Amino acid sequence: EYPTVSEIPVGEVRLYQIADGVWSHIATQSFDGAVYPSNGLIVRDGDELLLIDTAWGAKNTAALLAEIEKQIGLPVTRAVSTHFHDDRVGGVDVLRAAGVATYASPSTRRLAEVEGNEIPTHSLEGLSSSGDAVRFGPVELFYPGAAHSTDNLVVYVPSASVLYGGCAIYELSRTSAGNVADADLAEWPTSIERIQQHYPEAQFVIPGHGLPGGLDLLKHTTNVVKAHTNR
Ligand SMILES: CCn1c(S)nnc1-c1nn(C)c(C)c1Cl
Ligand SMILES: [Zn+2]
Ligand SMILES: [Zn+2]
Ligand SMILES: [Zn+2]
Repeated sequence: EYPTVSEIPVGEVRLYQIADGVWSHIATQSFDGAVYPSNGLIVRDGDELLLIDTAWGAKNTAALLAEIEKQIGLPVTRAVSTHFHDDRVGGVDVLRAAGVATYASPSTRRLAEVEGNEIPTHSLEGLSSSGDAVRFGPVELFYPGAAHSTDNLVVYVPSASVLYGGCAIYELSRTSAGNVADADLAEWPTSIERIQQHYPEAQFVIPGHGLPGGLDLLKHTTNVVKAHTNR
């Protein structure tokens, strides 16, 4: 029942309820003539919503807000971007204009600025060292170390046992490495093991792109990254 590129028309977003008060959002974008799906997270925060990641661009992100407004009807007050690339921060301006408080680590904000990307407004302290965790309302934010990017965060929802791995975790269908331009291939397995050690109770694991699974996605990702490293 998870949405695929198949049932997502250009510029639209689908929502998927994972657990009580936790959804993913799914959008699509084209590059080099192929079409890629992309996930973020929505976490209910009392009578407000916490958003994890944009929907990969201004158009998609305005569609995301409109779909949330339609289907959940609680205000998005805060968003966290889990790394600096455009599939995670593209649309920050749209969120900012809609009165959403946008957040990221100083690591991410720095890299976004270097990249000439949109820059989340607010800074998340206490995540600069590998293994650092901070609470952010109904989630914990964890910096497991460099992996897909040097700044990548993961997000755990303790009430629902949902681990959102973002782009540091691969879906099972991906059996070769994706975009690694800014990756730390050397540290990526170590970083995944920190995630394993910190959230061994996770029941649902959501990759940045494609299908949810369980903690098997961590070892899966390790296998893929190691195979790439040894090319
Ligand atoms: C969506 C995959 N991706 C991730 S993960 N980080 N960066 C990307 C990315 N690759 N390309 C071609 C674009 C436009 C983006 Cl964003
Ligand atoms: Zn990326
Ligand atoms: Zn603010
Ligand atoms: Zn991504």
